[PDB]
Amino acid sequence: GGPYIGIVADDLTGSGDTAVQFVRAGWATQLSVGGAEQALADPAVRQAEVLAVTTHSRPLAAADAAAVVRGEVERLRAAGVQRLYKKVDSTLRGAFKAEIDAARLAWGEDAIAVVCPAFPVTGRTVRQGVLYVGDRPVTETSAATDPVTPVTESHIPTLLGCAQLAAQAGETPAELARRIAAAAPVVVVDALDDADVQRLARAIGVLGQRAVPVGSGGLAAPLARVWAGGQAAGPVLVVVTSQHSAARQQAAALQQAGARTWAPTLAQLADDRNWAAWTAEVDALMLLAPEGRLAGLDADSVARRLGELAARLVLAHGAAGVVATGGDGASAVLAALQASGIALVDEVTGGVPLGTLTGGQAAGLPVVTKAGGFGEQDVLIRAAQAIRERRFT
Ligand SMILES: [Cl-]
Repeated sequence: GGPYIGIVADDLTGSGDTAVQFVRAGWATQLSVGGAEQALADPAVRQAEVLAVTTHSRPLAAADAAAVVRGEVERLRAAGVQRLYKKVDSTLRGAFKAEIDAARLAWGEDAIAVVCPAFPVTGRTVRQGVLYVGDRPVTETSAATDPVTPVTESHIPTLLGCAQLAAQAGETPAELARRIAAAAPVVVVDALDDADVQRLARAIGVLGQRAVPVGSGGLAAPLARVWAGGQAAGPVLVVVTSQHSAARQQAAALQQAGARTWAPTLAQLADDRNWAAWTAEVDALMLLAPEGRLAGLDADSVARRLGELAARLVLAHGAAGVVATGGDGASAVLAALQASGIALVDEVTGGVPLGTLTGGQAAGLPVVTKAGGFGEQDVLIRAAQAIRERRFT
């Protein structure tokens, strides 16, 4: 409750663009067309999870720019904000170093400014610490002669007087996080693509409150998602009843990715002792249907049964959400939880909707449903991640 994330942007366009990315990840987000004071006095900030402000400081001189930035960062911290994102130009225009030092110092003594202004979908990347626009350093482009605030140094570590890192080939977020901490208090991190940006955002998540990302629009949605994921509780439960090959391939992929999987035979599925032993034994869990029907029962007995067990697990142990494919499975899971329907929120991808259960014993639980034959191989992985990386209120 109350403001959790503060976004400080140096111009109006950037503030609005970054803020909508948080809205799109489920965060209740408030935007000031000026500074934060106005916003924080209002009792409507009790409501808001994310507060975005503009310092209108991009064309200002260093000491004036620094001044406005330190004052807003103080107000946000005073107000209970626990994550800070500083939104800058992808192409470095502004009192870049001045604002970064002022922000980091105001945030905390142990604060780390993690600087990566990449925005890959618009062609900005960070390469051995250099801000590239397409295939050239930014100082070889029009911005070296921006009428208002030219750019005169492309190598961000030189600009800031700091260290520089790049994720290694197969590096994990946790491994990357260790190296950023070692490079405190200010470090530039490379990124060529969204995958690189997401890895960095995850590392930043691992580092928690002390980690102050400094980025452009490229870092916005990844941070919205990672910080939302930190609020997910319990495993995502995935129930796969389809015998469509697409679903079996999708299940195989989710298992490959580390989901703990119950894959019983027809005989085991009808044996409550087998269920009991698996549940005792056990960020995703998967129940995988065998082909056919349970001995002595219904043509729909396998899905009905998986639905009932999934519901038992959600109520007894808890879950961050449920993903069900295909339609047979989704119907069985909702029926077992006595859900009337799904209040829609958004989607994983078109045809794979995300909502919350309405009615019944698990009202509010995030749910994703999908037809058995639908989607690419990674779609259940993506579905589970979608649940985790959305803020629900
Ligand atoms: Cl199905």
